[PDB]
Amino acid sequence: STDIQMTQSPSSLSASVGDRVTITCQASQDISNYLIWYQQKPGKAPKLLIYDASNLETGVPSRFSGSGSGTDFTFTISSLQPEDIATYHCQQYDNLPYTFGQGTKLEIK
Amino acid sequence: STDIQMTQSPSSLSASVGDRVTITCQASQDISNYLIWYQQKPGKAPKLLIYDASNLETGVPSRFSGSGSGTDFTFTISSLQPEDIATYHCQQYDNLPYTFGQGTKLEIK
Repeated sequence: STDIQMTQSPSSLSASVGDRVTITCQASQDISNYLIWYQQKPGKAPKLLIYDASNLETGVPSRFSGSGSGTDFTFTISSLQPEDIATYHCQQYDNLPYTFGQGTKLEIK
Repeated sequence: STDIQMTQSPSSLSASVGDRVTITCQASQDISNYLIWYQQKPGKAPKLLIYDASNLETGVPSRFSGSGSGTDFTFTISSLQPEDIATYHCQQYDNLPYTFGQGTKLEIK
């Protein structure tokens, strides 16, 4: 089996506080619902926000959400807050090696 | 929270080309061999180097190795090369949510 490639878009974006942020990831092969979205700030552990493509982890604000199943996935922050400024990554865990998208770095306009 | 906590050390280190580099990761509970080591450069997909604690992926040079089981793990670069400058993370995949160490940023000296 060839490694699963995750194509994540955009690589960077700028938006204003309150804005709706939309990030997509496409898997090169069908990974069912086995996708995680992580938030990563500089020098900190990547923090799991969503697992099983659409399930929110404990204590993660509900403005973070995921959808999709198979190959085409979408992550949304429905209102961007200052504390959400970070790089976000998708990761598939259908099959080792677990592989990541290239990341989307957010900044405030 | 019953999340598994990974304690990775050091948080940064400087070393010279050719030097041995040693990074450790402790899990808060027994995760058997379910530990991955990733290499991450700015603005790139984190790249899986070692899985099942000690197994290398394709194209990973022989200077990289991992060892350990249960709760204590070690990642070693036997002879640092320039292309090895990056932040390295451990990740347990025994149980969701998958959790990461705090990262080790490796610089030149």
